[PDB]
Amino acid sequence: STPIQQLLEHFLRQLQRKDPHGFFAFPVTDAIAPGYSMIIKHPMDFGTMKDKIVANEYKSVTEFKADFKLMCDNAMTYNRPDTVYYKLAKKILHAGFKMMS
Ligand SMILES: CNc1cnn(C)c(=O)c1Cl
Repeated sequence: STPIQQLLEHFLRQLQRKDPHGFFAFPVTDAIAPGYSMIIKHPMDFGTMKDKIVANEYKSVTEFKADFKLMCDNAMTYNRPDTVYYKLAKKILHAGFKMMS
């Protein structure tokens, strides 16, 4: 692993700790979220992020942070503000960026 891959793995582990239920661990399926794929143009999740770190797809911390923000923004677009997914996405978006400094 390169220094960036080691850093991003550290950030990913710390971000996933903030989602103990694993709501963001895997891609959102159309079975759980009817018509999700039709509403959300660029889906993102922690699992996909791990696959991109392993494949060395992230060339900067800026790119990784963009994917994390995407994941949270998607949940805040699809879900209504009163839901657990929306509330967690908003919470981890701010906490995650703070953590990453
Ligand atoms: C499993 N997590 C889920 C399920 N449904 N929806 C709509 C979501 O946004 C998330 Cl993060």
